[PDB]
Amino acid sequence: ERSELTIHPKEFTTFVRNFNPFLGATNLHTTTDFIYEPLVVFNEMHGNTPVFRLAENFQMSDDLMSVTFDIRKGVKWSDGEAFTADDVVYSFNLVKEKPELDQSGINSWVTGVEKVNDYQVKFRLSEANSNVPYEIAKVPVVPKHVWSKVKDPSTFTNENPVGSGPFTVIDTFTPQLYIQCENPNYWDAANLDVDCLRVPQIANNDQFLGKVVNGEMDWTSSFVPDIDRTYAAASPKHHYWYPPAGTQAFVVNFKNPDAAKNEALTNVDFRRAFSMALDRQTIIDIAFYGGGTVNDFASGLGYAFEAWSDEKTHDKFKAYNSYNAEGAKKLLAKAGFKDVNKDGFVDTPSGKSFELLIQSPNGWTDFNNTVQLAVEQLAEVGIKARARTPDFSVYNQAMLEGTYDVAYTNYFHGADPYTYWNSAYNSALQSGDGMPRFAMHFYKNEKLDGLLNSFYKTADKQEQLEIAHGIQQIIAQDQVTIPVLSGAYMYQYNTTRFTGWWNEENPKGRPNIWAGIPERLLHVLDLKPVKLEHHHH
Ligand SMILES: CC(=O)N[C@@H]1[C@@H](O)[C@H](O[C@@H]2O[C@H](CO)[C@@H](O[C@@H]3O[C@H](CO)[C@@H](O)[C@H](O)[C@H]3NC(C)=O)[C@H](O)[C@H]2NC(C)=O)[C@@H](CO)O[C@@H]1O
Ligand SMILES: [Ca+2]
Ligand SMILES: [Ca+2]
Ligand SMILES: [Cl-]
Ligand SMILES: [Cl-]
Ligand SMILES: [Cl-]
Ligand SMILES: [Mg+2]
Ligand SMILES: [Mg+2]
Ligand SMILES: [Mg+2]
Repeated sequence: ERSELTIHPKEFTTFVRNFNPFLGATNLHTTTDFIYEPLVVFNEMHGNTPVFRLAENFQMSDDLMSVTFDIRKGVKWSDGEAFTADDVVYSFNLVKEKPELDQSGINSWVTGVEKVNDYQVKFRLSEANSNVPYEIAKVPVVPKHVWSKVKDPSTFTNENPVGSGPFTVIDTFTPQLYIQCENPNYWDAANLDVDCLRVPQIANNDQFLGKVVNGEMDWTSSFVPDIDRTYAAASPKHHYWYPPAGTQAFVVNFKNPDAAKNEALTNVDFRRAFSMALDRQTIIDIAFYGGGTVNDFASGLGYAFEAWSDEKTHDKFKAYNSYNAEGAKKLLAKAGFKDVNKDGFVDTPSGKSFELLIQSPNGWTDFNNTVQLAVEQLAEVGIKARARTPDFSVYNQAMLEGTYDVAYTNYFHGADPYTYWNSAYNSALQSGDGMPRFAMHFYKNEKLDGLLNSFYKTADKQEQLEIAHGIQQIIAQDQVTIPVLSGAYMYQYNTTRFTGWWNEENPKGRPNIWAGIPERLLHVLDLKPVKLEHHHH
């Protein structure tokens, strides 16, 4: 009687009812896009082509110091009230007044928002930035007529959401399953053929594997080991498409509170020897079953941005980011990391023993295995390390608070190098209660920040390329992180119950179901239920 699409955007041990789009640490990951539709979805796989949703147009000013957005008329909230400029203006003012709700750093860019009329908003910028409509689209727009009356938006759980997107009705909710049904007032209802999102609680990759192999899922983006043998071979309806994704690296804490570990981690010779100890292709072969590409760029750029790469820089530092056990041992010796207590593990120049604790998230088994391989490879050059696999929130918090030693992490990936470099190295993103982990190495370089903040400042493509080369040089020469590989956008789909999926023959955009992939809105608008085959009673 209704089509239910079973999706898996995020692992949870238990579902807590939270649909606050600003509360990324604690909300459910079907809130953004599916409850709160964006102004615009930029199709990152297709050159950031803008797909207009609740806005029908935007227009930048002469000098890139402002931009105006035109709001689509006739759009209703799920309670029947009108979607207008009022809501956009309020949402941005809310994030400005309460910066712990800024999860992107939008406050650094937008100094003010002004209602031009009921269907146009103007944004004033702190600085010139041709990329700011992209930034603006990241901010959730919530209904002012509801949220302005809310006690405290920063602690509002929003259990009965009023939304603009396709699925706003909470049909069923249990700690282990919830079902999110069609917005009865959805502006783009004629384009939508899925009735409900069905979201089961899955805690880790182990629990996932059993369910996906058994055909219990429709749309997922989890790591699956030996995928051809385990999942694809199980049914002719089991499909996948793994387009290339972003950089993954070992990130070291430059502000480690332990004296010995700080001494090691802040030493560029040590970071380079660490990096040379790793066998990146073996990590890809074993931990990812071949699903990745070696990243031997000291700057972490990766091979998917060859038009952008300064090949002289890449070549200069590539040796430090290539498997070379003997080279690593020789460098540790030259630097003065000498074993002075006969245990085969190097000690710091001041003579102190230490063991690096390397963390990755609990249940992210491909990363867990990567870390364990690295532990073994590090031991072969005399670097003592051991693995920890803390709960994601604990993992995350340790990075935010700077209490970790080394962490393995992936990064956002975009149509140009700025998505990675800015999110991973801009020191402004090292502070703020809404900030993610990505820049939390606490390396700070003012010249680097300056180049990043200038990337979209001139409409001059050659200058922008020179800025990129400058960024690449700084990060490479300082071996700020230890890049390992370029990963994949894991994505599995089931044709048993639905058709219309994006895939290698229909590569319309990033196909993943994770929150933070706004294209998943466009994707679900393409899916159509299948007439089930008849069976007993
Ligand atoms: C609050 C919010 O919207 N946060 C978004 C954040 O969750 C997104 O980060 C992605 O989250 C998914 C889910 O945890 C990550 O997918 C996992 O990758 C592991 C490593 O390969 C696999 O072992 C897991 O199987 C897989 N889990 C699932 C359920 O698919 C994904 O790696 C992660 N990406 C990054 C980068 O952190 C981001 C990006 O979409 O957006 C929001 O920040
Ligand atoms: Ca209103
Ligand atoms: Ca020793
Ligand atoms: Cl509801
Ligand atoms: Cl496919
Ligand atoms: Cl490089
Ligand atoms: Mg269950
Ligand atoms: Mg419809
Ligand atoms: Mg459609």
